[PDB]
Amino acid sequence: GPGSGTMLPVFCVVEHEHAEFVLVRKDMLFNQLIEMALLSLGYSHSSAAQAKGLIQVGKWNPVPLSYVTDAPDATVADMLQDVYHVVTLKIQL
Amino acid sequence: GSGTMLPVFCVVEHYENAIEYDCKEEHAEFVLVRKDMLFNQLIEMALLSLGYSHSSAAQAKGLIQVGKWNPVPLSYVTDAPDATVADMLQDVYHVVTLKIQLH
Amino acid sequence: PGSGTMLPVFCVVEHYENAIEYDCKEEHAEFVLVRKDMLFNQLIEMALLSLGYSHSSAAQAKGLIQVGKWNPVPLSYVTDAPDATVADMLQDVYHVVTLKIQLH
Amino acid sequence: GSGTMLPVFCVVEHYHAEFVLVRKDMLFNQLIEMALLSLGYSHSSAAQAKGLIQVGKWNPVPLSYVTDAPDATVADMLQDVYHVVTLKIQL
Repeated sequence: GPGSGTMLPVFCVVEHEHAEFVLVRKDMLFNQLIEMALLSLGYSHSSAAQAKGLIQVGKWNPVPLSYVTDAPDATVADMLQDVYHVVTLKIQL
Repeated sequence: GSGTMLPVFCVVEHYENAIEYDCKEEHAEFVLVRKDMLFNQLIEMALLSLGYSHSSAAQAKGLIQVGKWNPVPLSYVTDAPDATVADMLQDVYHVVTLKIQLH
Repeated sequence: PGSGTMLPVFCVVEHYENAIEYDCKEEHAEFVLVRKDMLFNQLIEMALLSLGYSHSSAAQAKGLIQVGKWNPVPLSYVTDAPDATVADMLQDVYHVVTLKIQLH
Repeated sequence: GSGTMLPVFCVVEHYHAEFVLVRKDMLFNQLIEMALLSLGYSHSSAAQAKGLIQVGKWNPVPLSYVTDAPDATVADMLQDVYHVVTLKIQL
């Protein structure tokens, strides 16, 4: 079933607008998701590190990624395997 | 069309007192709710549909959960008092769990 | 429960509204809850019954199943397992499938 | 706007499936060729190529079962279901 591979698609909207799917490694830490998405788009290490990111399910209010889970070791797969197709990552440089 | 109803997966937790011990019971089931019902009344509608007394809702807490994310209060989902069930749940009903605790 | 005993199935029921004046091809779309452990080959009839249709029309109806916007296909194409349940076949996909039912 | 790409969970069968991004507005009848190129196969490989698409736990069905509309796009057919289907490509 989809997602059983190594990557998950995450829809990203980057403003500073540009909206686009990015493939992210499932086994990487969820708390690094914003940085990883931006690095995939060619943003510098320092630009990726300083961005503001909110995650949105469907039409719900976007929230900080820290609202999603308290576990420092949560992976992208842990949090997104079941919901990647309805989430939007809203990133502000 | 797309119908008048949307499915919502609900888990109702309530304590049942035996004699020498208590049980934290969990009853999980899908409920159909009207798309046009106000979202902030989801807890009341769910309980009614699951067969709970009207009075149980006035002693209930509820959190809504997407996938395996931390559950959050309904008020965290939207600031709009007039948001409907369809507004908030049409695109995500299959990944949400409504977790209700009866006191 | 843990997973519940019911599963939602989205149905679109087509029927001609008996009018002496003219033919109206009505489509009624609605979700219905059915037992997870019901046999998949019972789904059309039981979906109709659970939606409130009479036994007569639930018995003579013809069904197709549609993934997203794909061409609908007969239910026979879903599985060759004679004892497959509704849960077996639809647990993972009920939110993208439409049961297209044509009444007699 | 809504992105130009769509993820498709693809595998070329032999004897692991992975997501590939493909252009949404491209014809559905070009999907196999697009997926093949993204997976490291040549234009030539697409010539004889056939696809089976698997929905959840269902029997896989030939890609041809999906639509009889020559102008259907990848988005038309896959936007709503790319998270529950696997494209299996047969060379």
